[PDB]
Amino acid sequence: DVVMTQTPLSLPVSLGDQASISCRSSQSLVHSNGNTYLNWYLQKAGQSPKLLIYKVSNRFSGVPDRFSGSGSGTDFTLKISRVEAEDLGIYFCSQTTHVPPTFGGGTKLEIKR
Repeated sequence: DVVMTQTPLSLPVSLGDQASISCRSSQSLVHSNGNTYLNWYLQKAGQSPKLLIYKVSNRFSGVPDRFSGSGSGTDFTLKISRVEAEDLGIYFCSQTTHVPPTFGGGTKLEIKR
């Protein structure tokens, strides 16, 4: 199946810095029609699932411009302008190109000390 290199594992940043979660793939997640299939995820302690981007960069209806997704067909990253206190938590990503869909991710965004 298609592999996905998830990185980094941890992201000790400061409240105000920038972010860049990486989510690579073995092959291009581009379909014959030219459509891409990859989404991002974010979770806290025990709240409902959160979605920032569902299509490479396409943000969800409610996601501030602070969050941006981009990269090549074999590279996807979650960049954040200013990592605030709400951005903290756990991040993940997934693809909807192959079946079963391959899931991955786990970047721990915790503030340094």
